[PDB]
Amino acid sequence: SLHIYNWTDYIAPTTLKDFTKESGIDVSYDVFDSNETLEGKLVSGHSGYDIVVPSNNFLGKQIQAGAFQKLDKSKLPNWKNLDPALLKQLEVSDPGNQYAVPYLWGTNGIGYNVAKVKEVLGDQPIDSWAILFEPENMKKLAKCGVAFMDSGDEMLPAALNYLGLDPNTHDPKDYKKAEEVLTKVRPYVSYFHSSKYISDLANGNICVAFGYSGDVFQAAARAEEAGKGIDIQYVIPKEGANLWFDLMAIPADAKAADNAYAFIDYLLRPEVIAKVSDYVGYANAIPGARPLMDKSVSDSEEVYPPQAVLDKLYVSAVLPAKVLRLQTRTWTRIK
Repeated sequence: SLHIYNWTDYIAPTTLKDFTKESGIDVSYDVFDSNETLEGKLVSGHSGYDIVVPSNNFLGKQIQAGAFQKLDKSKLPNWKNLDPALLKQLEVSDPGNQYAVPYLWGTNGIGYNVAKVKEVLGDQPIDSWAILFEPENMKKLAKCGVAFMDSGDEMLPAALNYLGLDPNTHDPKDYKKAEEVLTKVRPYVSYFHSSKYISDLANGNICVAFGYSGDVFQAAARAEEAGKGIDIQYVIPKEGANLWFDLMAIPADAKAADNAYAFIDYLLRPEVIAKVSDYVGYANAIPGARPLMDKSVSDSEEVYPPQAVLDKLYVSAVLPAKVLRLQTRTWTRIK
């Protein structure tokens, strides 16, 4: 048996069935919708999981905390399937990539109901964080429903970047500026939640959301399958946005490590990770998977962004505890 703690909506419907059928390893699969939730479960050091899937910045802090056991790469024959350039980018969080294996990666941005936003805002381009961070826009959108993430790590750096400030800043003066932006639009935010926004966008309960790329794409697909003419779109705003990577790691106290290795090695296979990306709308770190993927996914400049776009994006830094406390206190006052 194998216990996995992963993000919501982050796997294909038959990925687990296919693995179990091929390996004879059964899976207990639990989900969370925010890094803060996972971090909560790891802080104890007894979160009895064999695989967990933190983002790059959280992974860095958890490695410093000794949350994970070092990878025995001999039990990952498929490691050589990984993009070396991407592995190098993650070494900032995991020097020598000793603890974690890239899984999926993507951006945050704005997901929105085209018709409903046009109705409240007219025929203007939806291409700025201003849509969510200016009261002039939000006071109008409020009535049709708006979702923000339940996460300081997401919202504060986004607001900072919108203001032209360093999303990874250590400066309390900057955090107070970001706080002000967020507090001013809070009355218009329907709710803070990091997964509810998918079904809400799909069925029209909300018109706009702060969202992750693939999540928004899943919502748009559900909306098409619904057959009610709902058009959901994802936008990486002109001010740029977060570029993040999710990675699988094995808790230090894991009971079934060998089973964890089998699972991860299975996911490093091009045809397996292709099916996942095809379903969830997120890029993977396996160059061999591209030729096998749906062109609708691989040829999207929002799933796989070109250099002109990647240049506007910020990667979340592994921050000192002092700044993370600042971030937390600021978010609580807002939330």
